[PDB]
Amino acid sequence: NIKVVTDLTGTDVSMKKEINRIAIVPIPWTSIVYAVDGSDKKIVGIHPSAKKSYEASIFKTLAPDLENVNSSFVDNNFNVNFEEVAKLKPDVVIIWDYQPEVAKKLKELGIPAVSIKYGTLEDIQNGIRLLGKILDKPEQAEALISYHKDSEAYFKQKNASALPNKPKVLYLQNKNLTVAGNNSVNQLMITMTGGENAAKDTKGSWTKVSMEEIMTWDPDIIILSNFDSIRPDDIYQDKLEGQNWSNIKAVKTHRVYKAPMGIYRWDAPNVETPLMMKWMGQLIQPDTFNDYILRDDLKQFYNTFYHYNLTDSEINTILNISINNTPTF
Repeated sequence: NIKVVTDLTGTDVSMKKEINRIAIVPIPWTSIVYAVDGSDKKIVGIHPSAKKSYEASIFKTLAPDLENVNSSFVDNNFNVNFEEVAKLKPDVVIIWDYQPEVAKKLKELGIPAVSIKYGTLEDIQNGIRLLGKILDKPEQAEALISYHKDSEAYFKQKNASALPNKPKVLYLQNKNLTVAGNNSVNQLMITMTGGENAAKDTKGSWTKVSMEEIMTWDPDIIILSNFDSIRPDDIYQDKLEGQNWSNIKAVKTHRVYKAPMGIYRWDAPNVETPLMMKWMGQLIQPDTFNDYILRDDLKQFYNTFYHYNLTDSEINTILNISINNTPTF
């Protein structure tokens, strides 16, 4: 009746052999549990921000039943309501490595908890492997990990970061001049796909800068994040107070693009990150990344892992094809 799983902190956690009810504290991990199980059927608690994101994405179509899941058991500062979780009776709760006191209290309440980590693409893969053991879906978990590893190997072999004369790329978060800095995964993704980071010398993950700095950088390509409603026509038509984008190369050449969003936003590490890398590659170095069709790979991924066959309309929405005027996707 019992099994023991080792979590990402090296803690051995006892739980039922058959896990039927899972609660998830980390925001992106609701979509990741869904991906590993190929189903939302075992999910009984999610972060309220995970619910918010769910309502805004294709996730809502894939997993209509999550509409009625509990999202009250944890707040925005990741504080757990232990009374609520005890009522919910999950078989396991996914928590963060920095919450050992939560693990201990949950254990005292008879509720197993597994700790995961954040920051890297390896953390995603190790977390998936752990979920495979929890959910008894090791084949799907390893298929997802292999997919990520094969994608990583493909981009390492292409070695686009070694190319000369790379386009300068700015990852703009919002309407308030906040950009991806040199501690962000976004700058790593820009480098791996053969771009130069416009904000290379700006520290932090997301950092506010001046319009004057951006004018000086003069990026060739601008990617807009999904943290904010900002869209390309907001830049093209200078709708943003105190900002003049009109003389920037990316703006004059109409190379301002809204980042895609699948099951979760693609702006940080997630289960669909290899698809994001493929999108960026074809924007930044299309002559290098010319041996795949992103639309086909997206359809294949959704069919294989989610048993869902995307329509052309759904693909347009995910990849912002109309919004970005990128009809070749």
